[PDB]
Amino acid sequence: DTTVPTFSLAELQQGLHQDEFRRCLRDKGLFYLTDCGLTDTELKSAKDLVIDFFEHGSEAEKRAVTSPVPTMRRGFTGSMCYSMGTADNLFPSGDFERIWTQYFDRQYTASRAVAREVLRATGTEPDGGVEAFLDCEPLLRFRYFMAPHYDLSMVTLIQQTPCAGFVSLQAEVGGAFTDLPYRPDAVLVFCGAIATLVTGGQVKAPRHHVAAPRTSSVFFLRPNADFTFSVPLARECGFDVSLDGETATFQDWIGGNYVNIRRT
Amino acid sequence: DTTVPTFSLAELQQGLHQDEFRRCLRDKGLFYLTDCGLTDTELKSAKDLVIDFFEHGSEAEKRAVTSPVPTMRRGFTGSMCYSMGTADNLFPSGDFERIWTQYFDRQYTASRAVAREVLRATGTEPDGGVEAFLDCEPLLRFRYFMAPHYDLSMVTLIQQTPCAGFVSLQAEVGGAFTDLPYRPDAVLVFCGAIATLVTGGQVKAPRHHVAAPRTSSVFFLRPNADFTFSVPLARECGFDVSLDGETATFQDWIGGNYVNIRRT
Amino acid sequence: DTTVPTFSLAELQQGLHQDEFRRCLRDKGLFYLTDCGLTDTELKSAKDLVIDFFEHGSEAEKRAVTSPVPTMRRGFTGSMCYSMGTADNLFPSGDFERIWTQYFDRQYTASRAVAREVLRATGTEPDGGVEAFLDCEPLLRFRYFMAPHYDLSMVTLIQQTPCAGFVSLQAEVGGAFTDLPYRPDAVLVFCGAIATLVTGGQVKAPRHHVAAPRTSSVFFLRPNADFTFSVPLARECGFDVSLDGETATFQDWIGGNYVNIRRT
Ligand SMILES: [Fe+3]
Ligand SMILES: [Fe+3]
Ligand SMILES: [Fe+3]
Repeated sequence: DTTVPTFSLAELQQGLHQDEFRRCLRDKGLFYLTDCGLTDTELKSAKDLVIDFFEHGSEAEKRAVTSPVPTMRRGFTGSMCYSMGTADNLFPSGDFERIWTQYFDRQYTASRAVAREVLRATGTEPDGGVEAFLDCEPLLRFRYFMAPHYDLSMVTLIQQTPCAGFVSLQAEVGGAFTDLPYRPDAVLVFCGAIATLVTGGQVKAPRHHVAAPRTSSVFFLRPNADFTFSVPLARECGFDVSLDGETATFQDWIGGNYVNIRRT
Repeated sequence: DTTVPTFSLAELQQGLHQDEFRRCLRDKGLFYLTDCGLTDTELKSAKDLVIDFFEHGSEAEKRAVTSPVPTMRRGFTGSMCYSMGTADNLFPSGDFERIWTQYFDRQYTASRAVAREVLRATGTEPDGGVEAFLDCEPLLRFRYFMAPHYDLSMVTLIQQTPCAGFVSLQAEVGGAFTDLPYRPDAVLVFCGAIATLVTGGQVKAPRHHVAAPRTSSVFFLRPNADFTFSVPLARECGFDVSLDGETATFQDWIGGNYVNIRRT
Repeated sequence: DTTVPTFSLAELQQGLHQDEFRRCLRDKGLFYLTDCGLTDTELKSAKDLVIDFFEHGSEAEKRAVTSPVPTMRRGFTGSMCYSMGTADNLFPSGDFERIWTQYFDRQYTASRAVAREVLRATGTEPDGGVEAFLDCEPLLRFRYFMAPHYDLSMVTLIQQTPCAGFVSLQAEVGGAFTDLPYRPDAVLVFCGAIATLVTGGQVKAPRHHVAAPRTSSVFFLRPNADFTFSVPLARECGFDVSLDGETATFQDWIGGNYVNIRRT
């Protein structure tokens, strides 16, 4: 069955559907998530004020919220992007800041909450504990409009708005690329390679791609640099590590700059 | 003379053709290798049972031998790939496992044997000794069917089967790309950048590419993470290292994940 | 005003135009530089003897000045390249060596001199001091004839010769790509990400690209591996570092091999 499933976060938190969820994580590594605090209403408000900015902000206003290095980490990047994390943000105005701080907080809360359920369903206690693992280094990227890749996050949450009905996002499921359209009521979750790693290979990190024939909100839940894991265990589930020794950190593995995606 | 030469491994091991071999290594960095234990017969048997799998394995059978992260390190990857190393392998069946373990062992033995001859012909004693250097981290990748690159291996061994007579693989030789067709009786060896490094610049790592108008078996002989070398010597033969200090490891140089190829 | 400005190095060294220069560095991160010791006359002499080599050097002569790994770090690379740094160079002849050593020295002197002025205008004292910072690991690449990128240098100096009048190089300025043609009398300076980093975000690293419808001399002023910086400060100006701890080195950040450019 190559259906992309949907889970209620609330139901998962109540201990329901645990075998289904575990099988989804192992066999597919993607699902829609409902009842997680992330509404089309709220997306709508953040989306409107950032589109207003992209459409109608002077370039002086844009330059004030442009980083001096064009990394798409914070602020505006000209298809146009707006990026945020938990600090060091660049905001065009008081109203924008209120709306986007709130939006970011809800995405971060939902992402930590579903990651907690991924860890619980797989029996996983990260080295250093669950809450230090989840208090991490997220990145939110909003785009206004691929070669297939997998994400290097723990999980990635994706909200979309639809086209005037072309479906750009596709993921591999049961060995075929499958449409992943917008859902009013739901966020799309992709498991990333860090889920695979931390859980000892119990979670798939699916390949996906964004096709050209919209907007996308992508939240990457990314571990801290000092996230530590077992090297021989990494080797058991397909990681081609060049790491001496029995344990390593995320920094050891990926290097000194975050890397969000990888191709085969 | 831009011919790609052929050497008998047995003859090399008997101390013959040493000046020719050394000049080949320095000026070309590629050659066919005969008398190394690698036969079209044996390729044929491994090739048949993996093609049978690619052709006729259910997707359930394929999923069982698919890694949760799509790294093409172990198991099946869908042009289709099957990958192996010395441990943590994923095998579709008892018969497959017997055949491919044997095939892998012969490739690993041939690769270590020609690397030993590369080191001997160049007077090279790796830090830590020859046998610890060669007891390493190989990767075998079988493909069923480029931008030019060089390999980052010590050596790479390549077996091919021919097309129904187009020649896909080409390498730079004397400043032109030259066809490298299948040879019944021989394996194709490319020297990689680690040969250049370990030998102090006595071995070329040739650029090559796979052209679109078949199958390929590619064995990468890759050093351990703790392989140690001299930084100033690396600088003398063209390595643009950013390494503080007088010595470094392969992990220091390449990072926490193996990197098998590099472009200019 | 999206003009690419021009500064006299001599005037900058006399303390003139400091507010203009600072605003250029912050808002644009590129400028032409006159009065820096870099003449079309001198370019002409180095260019003629390397073109003579590219045109009329036998392949045996080319192989003698070809590195065994094709990294484009030193010597000849076949559009054709010739590369140099402060040592370990490969020169085709006595006359070539005299001319190119001199040319390299003038480029290195000009690059250090404008970097010194970037640091002074921004109030910047690198950890370890200015002169240890500038006594670094430059790379000169001459090409005989893109996806947009930024440079990871401190500064990059670019001399060009014109086409028979197409303008290949373009950079983002005030949110549009702008032609950067040859100037007889001037060198083009791009600030790189290390300028952004060392100065605490006071310098832009502009995106740029080389368009297909000539020659280019590109000098990268690149820090030493042990160049040390503040991690939280790196985070403040857009660097998406995965670095544990309060300070880090360039090697920590970029890895064991120099990386000269980066895309978004
Ligand atoms: Fe993705
Ligand atoms: Fe290759
Ligand atoms: Fe550049």
